[PDB]
Amino acid sequence: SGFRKMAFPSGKVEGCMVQVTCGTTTLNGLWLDDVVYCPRHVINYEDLLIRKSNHNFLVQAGNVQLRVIGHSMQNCVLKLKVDTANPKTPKYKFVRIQPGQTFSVLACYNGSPSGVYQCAMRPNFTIKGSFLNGSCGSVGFNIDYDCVSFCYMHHMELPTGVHAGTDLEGNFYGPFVDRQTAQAAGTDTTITVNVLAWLYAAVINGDRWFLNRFTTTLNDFNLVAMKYNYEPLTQDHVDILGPLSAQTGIAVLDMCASLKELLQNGMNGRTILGSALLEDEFTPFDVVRQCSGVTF
Amino acid sequence: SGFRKMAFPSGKVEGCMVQVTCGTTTLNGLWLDDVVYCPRHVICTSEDMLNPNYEDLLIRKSNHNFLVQAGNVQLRVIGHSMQNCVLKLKVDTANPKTPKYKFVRIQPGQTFSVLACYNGSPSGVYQCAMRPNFTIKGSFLNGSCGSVGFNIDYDCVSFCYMHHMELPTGVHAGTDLEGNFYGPFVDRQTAQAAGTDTTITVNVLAWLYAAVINGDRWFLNRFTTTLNDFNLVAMKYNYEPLTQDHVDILGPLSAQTGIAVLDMCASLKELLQNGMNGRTILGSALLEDEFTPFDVVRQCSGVTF
Ligand SMILES: O=C(CN1C[C@@H](C(=O)Nc2cncc3ccccc23)c2cc(Cl)ccc2C1=O)NC1COC1
Ligand SMILES: [Cl-]
Repeated sequence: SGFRKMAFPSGKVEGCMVQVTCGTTTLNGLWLDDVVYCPRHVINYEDLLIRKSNHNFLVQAGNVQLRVIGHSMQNCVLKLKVDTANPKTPKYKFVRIQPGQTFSVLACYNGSPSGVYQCAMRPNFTIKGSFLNGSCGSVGFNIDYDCVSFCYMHHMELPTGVHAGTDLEGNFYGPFVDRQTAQAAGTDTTITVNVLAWLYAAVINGDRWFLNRFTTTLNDFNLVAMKYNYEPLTQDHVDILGPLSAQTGIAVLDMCASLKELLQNGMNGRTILGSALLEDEFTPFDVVRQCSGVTF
Repeated sequence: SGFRKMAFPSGKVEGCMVQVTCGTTTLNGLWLDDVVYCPRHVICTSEDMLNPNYEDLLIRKSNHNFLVQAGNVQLRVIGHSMQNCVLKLKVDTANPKTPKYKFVRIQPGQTFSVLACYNGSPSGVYQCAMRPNFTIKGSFLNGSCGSVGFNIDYDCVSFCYMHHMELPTGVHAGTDLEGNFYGPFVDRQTAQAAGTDTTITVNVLAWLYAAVINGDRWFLNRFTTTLNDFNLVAMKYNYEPLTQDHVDILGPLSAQTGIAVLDMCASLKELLQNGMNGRTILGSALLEDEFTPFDVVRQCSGVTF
């Protein structure tokens, strides 16, 4: 029993965090094999980069200074070739995630990890993280068996307190650029397939007060979802919720009628899994994984 | 900016998790130096759980009855002893991944990270608090026994909890790393229930200061309160009494924001009376009590927005 916002164990990522210094700027780097990946803003980026030499970049791994032997740029990420391969390099992949998918963040400062938390890529491509000055280069990831899938690298904070960054190939998530200019997050929406997954998790943990005898059509549900700034529910989302529907005996459109009733009426002083708001940062897979016992 | 329920990086603890098997039972163990610590109920059958005599069960065991697995390697047990509700298995190999550590017993209201494990393999990390009724609201399934709670301050891991059981309401009970339970619980399948739980007042106040630091002040008012009047009101909403120690502990946050503890206590009184009115505080519609005054100072900026 119990339902917490759970992050993946961060050990395999902690062994890759390094500190990168260029002039007066200091941020975090990801050391994988003989390459250190970090935001290019540590330094017209090609014009600034051509003026730099290898020794201008100071890389620190714990108490050891790594020697930079090369440097190149890939989109908004800087790749620093170092003399030493990381002996702690885990099995890994670089993957780009979609809005609604969740991941763990290892927040770092000066190449030292300070905390781990779980979050989701919002529909407006921002993340509601917890970052202070010096956190740039902190990374987001998932684990499949023994393989670490790196999906995010932190680059900046927007005026509303939300965060923007790139995949590990340097492509930003969202219409953002790496520079101090007028940038705002677009109007955000609720991740509908995730709220439904969390309502199934509540039923599994014995919370059924919100269930009703009714069903809805997919079109009627989406007409109500569009009114409450909820992301449209697709047939793919319904198919993905299939195993949870079979486990609890509540058809996806049956659960949509419960959510429609919660959107028009609220909770009435009641809570679901200890929350007074409808929670959208748990995917259908996170619910199955936490209510099964999958290890790494 | 931002405020999340953050756990400590779990790497130093992952390198200590092992699987302990005794007969048909399998649970998690903590391998530190040449000792593996695990719940003593690993020597029980489900039948023995009603009225177990642990000393009588333990004397019938020899070293080779305990199977310890660290990854793909089998550790050899060379000794065993009991300390309260924890079993200590002496192994022939010291853990090369042993971090700098201490065993600390925490008080209710204190927070810690939990590394949930099954078969000696870590599956997730989350942050939680020791409730006033000595239980934890964790997320644990069958096989999670022996999972541990900890804090990492500087580079030293402070082990404070080891998971032992789930109560009928779905909450969890366990011990410190010396085997002393938190709460009036026993490692018996006896009809025991968690006492009525209460809200950790000093933590809610800390979180209201964190909201002011991140630029939110809609809940403040022009009133103050006496400590006694605050406690007379808060106890009616099942809030833990606020002591002078709690007020002293909130001193640095009061100096940083310019809001006296008894003025913050007056906004809390009003929040309990009126509710939120469709508003949120740090993205929450409920008053959050699982962040200590120390956690707020650690996570939030030193400069108030
Ligand atoms: O009934 C039982 C079975 N069970 C075994 C074990 C125990 O509580 N294990 C577990 C730990 N953490 C989470 C769990 C989630 C689901 C199932 C077992 C869990 C135990 C240990 C001790 Cl020290 C005392 C009593 C018991 C005991 O009763 N417990 C719960 C109440 O609903 C299932
Ligand atoms: Cl304490």
